[PDB]
This record gives sequence, structure tokens and C-alpha cells, in this order.
Amino acid sequence: DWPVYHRIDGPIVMIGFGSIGRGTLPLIERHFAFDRSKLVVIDPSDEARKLAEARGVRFIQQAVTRDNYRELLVPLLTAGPGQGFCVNLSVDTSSLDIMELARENGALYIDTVVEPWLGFYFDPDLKPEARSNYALRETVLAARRNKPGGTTAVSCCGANPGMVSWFVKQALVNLAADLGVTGEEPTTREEWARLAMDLGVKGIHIAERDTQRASFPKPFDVFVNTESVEGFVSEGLQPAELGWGTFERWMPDNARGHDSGCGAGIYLLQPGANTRVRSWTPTAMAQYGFLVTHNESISIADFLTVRDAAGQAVYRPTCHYAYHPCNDAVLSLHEMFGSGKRQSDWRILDETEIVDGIDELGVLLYGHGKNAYWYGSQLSIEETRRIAPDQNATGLQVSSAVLAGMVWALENPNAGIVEADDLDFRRCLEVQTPYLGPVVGVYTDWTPLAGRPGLFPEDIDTSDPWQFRNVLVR
Amino acid sequence: DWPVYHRIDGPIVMIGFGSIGRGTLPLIERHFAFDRSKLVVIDPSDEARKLAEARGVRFIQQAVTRDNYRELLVPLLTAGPGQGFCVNLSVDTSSLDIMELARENGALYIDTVVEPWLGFYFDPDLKPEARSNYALRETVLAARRNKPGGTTAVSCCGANPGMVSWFVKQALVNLAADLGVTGEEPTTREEWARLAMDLGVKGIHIAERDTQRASFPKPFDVFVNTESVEGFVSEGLQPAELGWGTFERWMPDNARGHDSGCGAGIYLLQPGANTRVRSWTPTAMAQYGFLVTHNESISIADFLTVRDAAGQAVYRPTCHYAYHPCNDAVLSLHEMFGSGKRQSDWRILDETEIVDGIDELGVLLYGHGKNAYWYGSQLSIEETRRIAPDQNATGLQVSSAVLAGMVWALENPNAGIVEADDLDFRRCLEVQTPYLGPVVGVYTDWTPLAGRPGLFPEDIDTSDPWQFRNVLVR
Ligand SMILES: NC(=O)c1ccc[n+]([C@@H]2O[C@H](COP(=O)([O-])OP(=O)(O)OC[C@H]3O[C@@H](n4cnc5c(N)ncnc54)[C@H](O)[C@@H]3O)[C@@H](O)[C@H]2O)c1
Ligand SMILES: NC(=O)c1ccc[n+]([C@@H]2O[C@H](COP(=O)([O-])OP(=O)(O)OC[C@H]3O[C@@H](n4cnc5c(N)ncnc54)[C@H](O)[C@@H]3O)[C@@H](O)[C@H]2O)c1
Repeated sequence: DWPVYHRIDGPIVMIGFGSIGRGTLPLIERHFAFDRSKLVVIDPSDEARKLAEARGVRFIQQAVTRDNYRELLVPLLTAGPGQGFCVNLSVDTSSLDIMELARENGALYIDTVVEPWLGFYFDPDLKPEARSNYALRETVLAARRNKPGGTTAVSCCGANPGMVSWFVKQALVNLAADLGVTGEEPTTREEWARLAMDLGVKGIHIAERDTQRASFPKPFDVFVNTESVEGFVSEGLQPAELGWGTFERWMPDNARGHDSGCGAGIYLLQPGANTRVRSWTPTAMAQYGFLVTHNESISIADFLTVRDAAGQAVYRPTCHYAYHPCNDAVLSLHEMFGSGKRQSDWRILDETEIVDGIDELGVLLYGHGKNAYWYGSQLSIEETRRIAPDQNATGLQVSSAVLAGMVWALENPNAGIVEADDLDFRRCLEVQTPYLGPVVGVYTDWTPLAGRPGLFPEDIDTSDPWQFRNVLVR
Repeated sequence: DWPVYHRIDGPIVMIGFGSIGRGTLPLIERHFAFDRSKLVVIDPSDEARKLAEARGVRFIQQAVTRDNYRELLVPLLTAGPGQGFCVNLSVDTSSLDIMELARENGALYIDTVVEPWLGFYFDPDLKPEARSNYALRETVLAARRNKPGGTTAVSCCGANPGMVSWFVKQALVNLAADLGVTGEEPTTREEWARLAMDLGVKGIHIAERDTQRASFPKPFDVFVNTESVEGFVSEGLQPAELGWGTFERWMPDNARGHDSGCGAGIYLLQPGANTRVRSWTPTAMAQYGFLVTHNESISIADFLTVRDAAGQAVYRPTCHYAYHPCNDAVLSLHEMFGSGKRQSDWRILDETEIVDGIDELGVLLYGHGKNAYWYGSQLSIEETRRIAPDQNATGLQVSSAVLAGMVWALENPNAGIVEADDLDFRRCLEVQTPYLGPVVGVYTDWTPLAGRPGLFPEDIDTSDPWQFRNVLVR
């Protein structure tokens, strides 16, 4: 039977019941003990209501807004008897305002993204710098400094951001042994950054390849994806964004830094979902990825930053997304940007519609003695159906990572505001690994200069294959 | 009751039996009168032989090379009793050499491309400018100057290059009439160029959208297309090319002109199949197109050039391909360029495999008073199966254009070396129209500046939306 990790003796408030909420709720009932009536789901859509009613769970058909979130949520969070848990899996809501609301009411909190109130993503008056995830992330870092410690609030604990942070630590451990780097396993942020520096890790790709396919072809004028379309399109239209490593010798003309913050990121003045990079995964081998902005791009580079006594950074890795979505999403991207506007409709591929395919999601560490090393999951839809209901392979990697964040938080309920990089990676993977299918590490001799230059003059840097000048596609 | 247009009183030698050869052979048998034993096919492929054997057609399994084409084609084309016809529908053969050989022995000739001998396209010792279709077309133009007149030989008479030259003439006449400009239509090149100048036609997209899809999904590591894969990938890896209009005020930094020749073209130092442009078709609306180099991009711009007394160009339209192939081909291109290498296998979708779709292929005249006007064919696969065998919608548009060009050559056998721009377009479209499905003209108020600028800074020219500055994706 499945392990029941803890009893939750308080209200469980799930904000948003979309593709990820539908997959997470079954996992919460499976691995936690509690009275079913103590759970409550909040979502404005009629489709979510009918699903919630099919589960016999309390439902409030309401959109959480800046105007109503205090009056709406505080009664739900303080209903008792004990400590409540706010599980935020929504769009169009401010992760920071809800997070702060839960903390000051003594309720645990978890989400999978730093989401802003509706209007932010397309606000015409915001500068590209303020539209970046770097800026959104700095609002959570500022909150953590203004109110250190307290009730635990786990920020950005999905598959990516989230799971991949744990994969980076396990990958670093594996690389140390394989490169025969002597030493004791790191137990602090400073020790981890120092290990990556000592291993010669110049950068990291969040290298992903989704091969799931449906029984019907991509409909015309319909955006298709295996997870949130609204969320993917929104982040796809934000600036391309990456953690900027100290080994880089070149950035493009339309790249910009930040005047304040942790200083670990840059951004390009162009949408990320229409920005290609050269990357690599085990199933796909050499492929194009899209440089979509993610929280872990900034948080991983910042976490693995080494500073001198003066506070200046002397080592940090490059880190960014390299996303090859399912073929219907690639076509949807080609369609959307080719038209200049969102499609008239969208849909998320369901477990009942997907014929085959996997979601290969891992971290690719490069620049070290063995060139490149990819570590991550290869979960298949066949395995997904066999172990978890109401979700495809993309959704299970995410929902299982929310399960591990919830377990860690109940076991560490007074750790303050934390990101996935602050969680005990070994305990989190122990919870999640049953839902990840094969988890493997693989070396490769491939580099972004393979087969280059070709028959056209090209702006490459042959001294160092992994320079961003060689990765970025023009 | 199919019309039989002409008797062919000599040998019919068809070089190549791929997708286009298979679709063209039934049309030759259908529309021309000749003794069955006069037609012979030459193709080195084993798959081709078995097909031809099943049609009861003579087949010589041999590659036409530089070291054998004289001793092979001369006897075959001069077998008598009178004039033969060389139908060249192959890859890796020299169109020019075979064409000059046919003319030297009084045989008519037609092809759909200026193809070089094997080894030319990927030769590392060639500058990009030498690998341009502009350079190839100049060899044909020079051959015409060195031997004016003589036996007719039709260069590049397929769907595009070929049929789209006739669409431009019809579109120009339609635009005039829609403006209330009656009167005698042009009958010389000078008058045609003047008409385009007088109507304010700033440029022309060969605007195409293929919607044919297969009963199976895109297989991994396979390049899929509705026509020649080897032919498509070769031109896709050639530099991007376009006829360069006199109204253009900007070109990229990696754009180059030519020192010699007609002087109508530029090229970019990047592969066309990885270069995107903003265009439009009736069924697709606003879409991305690929800037694949094509012969008609130059010949149309050249044909519609107006010069002053000194010989300098005072008007010329911009002209280039804006190709949106089928979805599997879009995926194939993403896969080929993302990995940096041709796939291990390829296949051309057969009519038995295609489940639905059309080949929407026409010309988009822009810059005039009515903004933009699309004229062309919307042939569907369903109508294709009802009227012609052994081909899909893409192939039928090509084979029927070859049919049209053969009719014109047989009717005008002493015209010398000619391009599709030099043919009687009303007679050619009279022959081809039964195989083009809906042939319609559509006006649109769309421009490349639709919805721009976005949330990012952009280098655009708001005074003239159709400037290549705004069309080219950057
Ligand atoms: N880190 C990761 O790995 C990861 C992976 C997938 C999704 N996500 C994120 O998780 C979130 C949920 O993803 P999903 O696939 O379920 O998205 P989805 O679009 O399928 O679901 C969104 C749900 O939120 C609801 N909603 C919209 N506005 C709301 C409001 N104002 N208040 C309350 N609810 C509202 C909708 O009714 C819908 O049911 C997204 O924001 C996405 O960015 C993260
Ligand atoms: N203008 C147009 O509208 C248009 C459209 C499609 C294709 N084309 C052109 O038509 C040509 C044929 O197209 P397809 O779809 O039939 O291509 P295909 O790849 O389906 O067929 C090519 C054939 O040429 C044969 N071949 C290869 N080397 C040869 C040699 N040395 N001698 C004789 N035969 C040889 C192959 O065996 C093959 O059967 C291509 O060159 C392509 O560029 C033009």
C-alpha cells in the first residue's frame, strides 16, 4: 500500500483546480490522513466545479482577486482545529500576497510559481525589467528579509522550478564521485556553491523534451500543450531570461542586467518562447530548446554563487531553460508568433487522449572534465496511468513535487520562506521518486559546436564550446 | 473526354520518376497522342523501377551523370521519326547541360528547376554567392545569349517556379480591372513591367500554405514532406534569396548583392529554411513563412523591371518565397536544424496516407492601393484523387504545370530558351486550370505591422509597413 506520511489536522485550501490541481488532489488524499470535509477548492470555472462535485469536495466558485482575497481566504485558513495548508495552484493570483496572508495566519503554504495579480503580464506601462521573473523573485526575497523565520512557505515547488533543484544537488554528488573529487557531502548553501566551483561546472541547462502525442492531430487555431496553456503563453511572452555565469565572455546586444538584487540574472529584450538555444537530452540528442523564463534559472545560479569577503561574486554558473515541448506545442508556438496573437482556443491534452510518449526532464551540467552530464526523469504516460490518476506525465512530475514540498513543510513547519533549493533534497526525492519512473544520469561528448561552423560565416567562439555565444540561436 | 492537345512525333524521355514523375506520366499519357513504345523513364532507384514496371512503361535503371549523359540521351532523344521531348524531373542532374544537349539535337526540353550536377550544393570550396539560384539562373541566361532562338526549351516550369509566374500576370490584370482601369492588356515584357509599376506593386510574396497531414504522426528521426525531400533540403540549405525591389530602404547586415547578372536579387548569408518572414494566405491568415530560395523570386523581379534610357533600374518589385509547408515538414525542419544534421531517413507522403488538407499556393501582390491581393489555387487532396492518379495535391499542381509547359512548347517549338515568364499565361492556365481546384483572388487589409510594436522594442518602419525591414523576422 501507499505510505501515509502525516496527518493534517486542519483545513486544506486548494486555490485553483486546473490540470495540476486535478492531479495533486488524489495524491493528497492518498499520502495524508485527514477528514475529507476539511478540504476546500476555490476556482471560478464551471468545469472545475463539476470536477470538484464529482469528487464530493467542498467547492467555492470564486476568483481570488486583490479586492477579495483577504475576506475570502482568512476565514478558510483559520477554520482549525489545527494548522491549515494553503495549496496554491492557480493563475492570475499574487503568490506573494497569498503567501504573506497564510504566514501571518499561521497556515503553511506551497505554490509552483511566483504569479502576479491579473494584469501584470500584459501591463503596457511596465518596463521589460519589471516584467521579468528576476523582479518577481526579488519581491519574495524582500519579504523573507522583512520577516525572517516563521511559518513555512514553499515557493516554486513544482517540476521546474522545484524538482530540478534537487536534481542539481544529486547530479553534483554524482559528478564529484565520477571525477574523483575528494570531500564530504555539502550541507550548506556555501558548501554547495563551492562544490560546483571545484567541479568546474560552467553552467546548467534545464534540458527537457516532451514526446507525448494525442490520438488527434493539432487543430487549426488551437493552442495545445500538456500543461497550463495560459501559464505557458504568459511566461513565453516574458523576456528570455537566464542565470548568468562568470565564465561567459559575451552577451547579445539586446541583453540587459539588473541594477539591484542578487545580481545573478540577465534578460533579453525579446520573448523567450520565440528564442531558441542549442541543447541536448538523452532521448532527443541534439535539439532546439526555447529559452523560456523560469524561476529556477535565477534561483539555481544564485544558490550556487561563490562570493569573496568583499561580497563580489567570483563564481556562478549559467543556468536557463532549454525547453522542447510536445510537437503540438511546437506547432502552437509557430502558429501563435506567426499570427502575432493568441489562438482563439486552447486545450490541455488529457490522459485519455495521449497515445504514447514521455516527459524527459532533467538538468544538464556542462563545462567539467567529462564535458556534459544529464540527470533527470524519463517518466512515460504508460507508467503514469499505472501509478497515479487524473493526469498525464507532465502533470505527475509536477504534482508529485508538490507532494514532497508538503511533506517537507509539515516536517519543517517553522522554516520561514523557502525555495526548492532550501529543501532537504534527499528527503524530497525519497517522497517523489516513486512517481518519476526511470531516473538516470548520462554523460555525452556533444557540445554546441558539433558540426560547426558549416557553409555559412558564423559568430562562434571556438575557444570554449559552451559559451552562450555558441548556444544562442540567431 | 479528356482533351488531347497535340501529337508527339518522337521519343519522350522522362528523367526521374519521383513524386513529380509519377504524377506527370499519367497526364502525358492522357493529354498527348503517341505510340506507347516511344516513352521511356530513366531513374536509378529500385522503388521507381517496380512502379514503372507495374504501369507497363519502359524503364532504364541508370543514373544520368556527367560522364554518361551524352552517350545515353543523344540516341534516346534522336530515335525519330521527328521531334522528341525531354522531360527532366530529377535531382542531382545538370539542367543546363541536358538542356543544351537537347537543343543541340533538335529535341524539346522542360524542367522544374535549374539543378546542378551532384556535389555542387554541399561543395565546401564554393562561396555562398556561388551556391545561389541567382548564380545558377545566370548560366541559363548566358546560354540564351550565346545561342539565340533555336529549339524551344522551357526552364523552371513547375508550380513555383512556373505556375506562379502566370498567376502574377492574371493578378496584375485583375487588379487593374478592379480599379476600373480597362483597356488592352500587356503583350510584351516592357508593358508588363510598366503595369506593375503603374499600379504601385511594391513587392510579391509567393505565399503558400500546405495543410496536408498523414494518418500517422511525424515519426522520430524522419524528414516528412509532400514533395521532394532531397530537393527541398538542398534549397533550404542554400542561402536565403529574393528579388530586391526599388522601394526597399533597408537590408540586413548579412545581405549581399551580386557583381554581375540581371541585377535583380540579393541573398542572405544564412540558410533559407531557417529564415522566417511574415506573410499571409486566405486559409492561414497571418502566418510565418520560410524564405527558401527559388528561381521565380529572381525571374519575376527581373521580368517586371523598368529601366531608363541609361539602362539603370527605376522600378522593380521585391519578390520571394514565403513558404509554410505541412506541419510534419515544419516539425522536420525544427528537428534537422536543431540537431544540425539531416535525419537518418525521409519519406514523401503518398495520397493513400493523406487524410485531409490542401496546397494553398498563390502570389500576394502588396503595396498598391488595395494593400494586398492573393491570387492562386486551393487544391484539396479530395479533389486531387477524383481527377488525377498517383499524386497528392502538391504534386498535381506541379505535374499540371509541366503539362501546360509541354503544350506551349509543342505549340511554340522555335522560341529558344524561355522561362515561365516568357510563355502565354492565358494558354497555360487554360490547360492547367482543370487541375487547380478553386482559383480565387482575395483582398486583405493585413500588413506586416499588424499588432506591432509589441511589449518589446522593435526596429520597424511605420511609414511603409511592407518594407522588408518589417517582414523579416529578427
Ligand atoms: N513549476 C512547474 O513545474 C509547473 C508546472 C506546471 C504548471 N505550473 C503552474 O501551476 C499553475 C497551475 O497550472 P495548471 O496546469 O493547473 O494551469 P491550468 O490553466 O490548467 O489551471 C488554472 C486554474 O486556475 C483557475 N483560476 C484562474 N484564475 C483564477 C483566480 N483569479 N483565482 C482562483 N483560480 C483561478 C482556473 O479556473 C483554472 O482551473 C500555473 O500557474 C502554472 O504556471 C508550474
Ligand atoms: N517548381 C516546382 O514547383 C517544383 C515542385 C516540386 C519539385 N520540384 C523539383 O522537381 C524535381 C523532382 O521532384 P520530386 O518530388 O519528383 O523529387 P523526388 O526526390 O521525389 O524524386 C527524385 C528522383 O530523381 C532520381 N534521381 C536521382 N539522381 C538521379 C540521376 N543522376 N539521374 C536520374 N535520376 C536521378 C531519384 O531516383 C528520384 O526518383 C526536384 O529537383 C525538385 O527540385 C519542383
